[PDB]
Amino acid sequence: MRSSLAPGVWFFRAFSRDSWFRGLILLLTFLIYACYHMSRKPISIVKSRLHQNCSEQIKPINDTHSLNDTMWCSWAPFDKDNYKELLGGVDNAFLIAYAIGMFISGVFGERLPLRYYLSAGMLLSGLFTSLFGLGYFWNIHELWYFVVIQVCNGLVQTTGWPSVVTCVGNWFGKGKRGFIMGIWNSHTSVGNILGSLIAGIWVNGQWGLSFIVPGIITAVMGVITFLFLIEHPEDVDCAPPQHHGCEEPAAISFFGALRIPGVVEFSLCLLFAKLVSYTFLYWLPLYIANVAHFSAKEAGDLSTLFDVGGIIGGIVAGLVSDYTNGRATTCCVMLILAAPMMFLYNYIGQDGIASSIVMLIICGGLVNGPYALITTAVSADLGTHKSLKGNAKALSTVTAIIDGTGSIGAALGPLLAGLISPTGWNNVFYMLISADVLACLLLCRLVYKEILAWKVSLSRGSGYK
Amino acid sequence: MRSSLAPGVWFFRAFSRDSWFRGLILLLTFLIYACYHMSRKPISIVKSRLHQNCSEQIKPINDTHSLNDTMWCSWAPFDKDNYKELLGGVDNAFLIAYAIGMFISGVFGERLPLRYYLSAGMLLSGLFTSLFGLGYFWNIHELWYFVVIQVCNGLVQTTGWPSVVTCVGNWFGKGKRGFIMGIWNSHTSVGNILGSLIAGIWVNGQWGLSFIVPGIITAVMGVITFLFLIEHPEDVDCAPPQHHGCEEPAAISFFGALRIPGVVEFSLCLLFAKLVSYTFLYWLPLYIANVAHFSAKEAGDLSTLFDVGGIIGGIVAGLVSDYTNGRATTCCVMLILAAPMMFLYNYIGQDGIASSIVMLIICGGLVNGPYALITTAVSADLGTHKSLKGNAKALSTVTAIIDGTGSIGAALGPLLAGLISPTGWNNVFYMLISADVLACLLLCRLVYKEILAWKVSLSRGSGYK
Repeated sequence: MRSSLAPGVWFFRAFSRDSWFRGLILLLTFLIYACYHMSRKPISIVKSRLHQNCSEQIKPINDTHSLNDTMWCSWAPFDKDNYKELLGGVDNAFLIAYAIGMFISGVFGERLPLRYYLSAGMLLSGLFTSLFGLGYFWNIHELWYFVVIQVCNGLVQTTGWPSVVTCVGNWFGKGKRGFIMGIWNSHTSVGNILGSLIAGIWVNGQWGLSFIVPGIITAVMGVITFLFLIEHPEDVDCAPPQHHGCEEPAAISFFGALRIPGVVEFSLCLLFAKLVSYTFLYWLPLYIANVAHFSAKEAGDLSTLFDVGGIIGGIVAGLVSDYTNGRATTCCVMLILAAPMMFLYNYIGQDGIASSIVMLIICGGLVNGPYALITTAVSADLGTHKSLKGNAKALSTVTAIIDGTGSIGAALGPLLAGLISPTGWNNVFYMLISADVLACLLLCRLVYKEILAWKVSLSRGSGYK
Repeated sequence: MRSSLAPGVWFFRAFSRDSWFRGLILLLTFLIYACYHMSRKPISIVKSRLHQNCSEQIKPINDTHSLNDTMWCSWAPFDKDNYKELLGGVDNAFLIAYAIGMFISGVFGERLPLRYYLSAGMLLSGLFTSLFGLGYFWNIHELWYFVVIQVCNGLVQTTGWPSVVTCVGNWFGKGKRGFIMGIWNSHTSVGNILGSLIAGIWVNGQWGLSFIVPGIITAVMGVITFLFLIEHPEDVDCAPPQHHGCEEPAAISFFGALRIPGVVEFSLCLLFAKLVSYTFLYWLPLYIANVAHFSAKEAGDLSTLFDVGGIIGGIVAGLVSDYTNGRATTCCVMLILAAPMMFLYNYIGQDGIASSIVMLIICGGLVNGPYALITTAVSADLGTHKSLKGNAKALSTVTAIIDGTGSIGAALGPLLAGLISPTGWNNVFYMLISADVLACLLLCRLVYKEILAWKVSLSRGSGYK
């Protein structure tokens, strides 16, 4: 008898129509690239079952031949003395192929529709992931099966990142990108944790089923993204974005994307800033079990907080980057301050667990912050750059160049972390601080431009345009 | 480069605006009354723990006094020889109060807003449910606590059914109500199964936590329904329903709702048709463990299929009722055919399990079908009846009369099933077939009207209006 509209459908009423289509994509691409990080994780959990030292795990009585020195419990290509080498090659053939084949998935992204391209990539990314664990049921014992599958999976997994940031760059304007994409980047941690939680169920058991369920969830999301993806904001005919400046512009040439004046320096900064976050997280279990002496459990517990620091730092850097209008001055002051604070972690970290939480969150903040900021905000900034003057379309080629040079660092991670490791386990810690000066020195020209632009903005005294 | 709108957002585009608001309510009220059936179930599972015969469950050594004849394991008001009586009174004080207090919740429903009334009912329905299990932690041992809480819970649980069918009767027109509400009525089985699955976790353990979690889920849904409920289709200003015939009409008087020419006969049919579905499902474990000799497990397994038969029969009756335009001729031919088929279950049911599945699904179809059809479709039909001529509003008073007389049958169920039970366990089976002739004879006038109306519709030979 008294209508008085309900507070929920009065709150949901206030949002405009083309402010719902922005909320859909920013959710949908949150689930698409959280399923790419789910299918990469099951080879770093089942690393510890394909060798399986038989000190524990007592023997069911079937064979008593030659005492079975780590060949009873093990999988047959990975059973002898060379298992760190043979399991190194399998994990290395993915990292080489994903970094070489990323540059091609940029120039295929702008020449194909992003719903027929991002949804064939997910089906093949589920298939080649699931064949790895399907090799358990077929009882396959050969190196060149598990190598070739990881090669094809590394070539297929690269259709994901040039398409997702293109979809979330066609919608959102220049207004807030450090805050919204900083909030948004928690999918690369949600995916790692939900991969570590799913693939670890069927390990210590039927390990070939650790690969099939994350391969099937990706192929189901690859058909949900075929049905509900709108790549341009003019397809539903609501509103073009806040990008200032019938037919569609022709895509850029690959040599033209290196001409945009900030790509090949942010690129070489990201190559050297991914290597820091690799070799610190490599050096850390060498520091726990040799100096600190905490446990064997805490080494996998502190690596989670080193990532939680990253999703705090990615939004703090984004807020400062938006409200101050400098994107390479934030990435320099966030990388300068990590070297004295990692020396401080080296000097304080011998103490209890109360000092190993207030340091690792800050370390993940200062190290995984510029990675997120460079890989999304300045990557969707330089794609829609003003020098293209509207008569070009280069948004998937720049975000392929920057991330495919950032993946050369992850590919050169374990090739150098295994080289100087026999000469002393405290010798990678100099590679850390060398790369944290290289990554800072590759931004000095950008920082000089950002400071020089403030003199013609602040000395004018609230001037004209 | 080729837009070609996605099949999902092209399918979701075709549905009109006021065909989404119909889909919301028909979902939202599906979850509101599935949470009323979740909080009724935990006293029929923890019936078997408050006595707990100590033949099994061996003794932890604390006391060796007087051999502890069913007082060691038990809860202290329900430990002596009279436990079927003391646990009968607790389960009977709910059934008396829910059936006496239903008639008042009709005349409070039309005089109050259905969002400030259906959302205080759910908060108090969570509170008085949760106090029952909170009496375990407070260590309460008195009969007149567990009795008075069930009295107040029976008076509070009755705000749910006159409001839900009023909300789904204000939106949907006369076009399809047997099919849509027949699909919709599966909440009274989903709620029973999800109550039986939640409350059975913490039984054989801390039983006072079997009542708190279904009490909290109801109080959370009672604040979701405060935020998202639209009770009139003119509140969002889309479209009034297909109900033929500023201010709102005044509600009807309680003596006026008995003047509508079909209420007090469908009412007395439902009183006698709920008692059949009670005493058959009471007689069935007396038939398993005395004649058929299947197991002690199957007696709780066949009672689920007797309900699955109901949600098949409720949509079959609804389709025949819509496409033939007779609502009391379906309810008579569905109640006539159950008596020879229950004699057939008595004569065939001695055989294996292959004959106890094709009979119990049909029995639940022929018995729980007219219950669903009468309790929703003819109950939302006679509320919007043509004799009110628009200048009245009687939709929650009729659906309170019909269901509050159908609950007198559930209240008189265990008062008569315990009376003639010591005179022979095959004596309730005559009460079955007596009530299945009473429930059929209380519809003969309606069936005569439905047949008589076909002569002035079919002999006209495609006549005028």
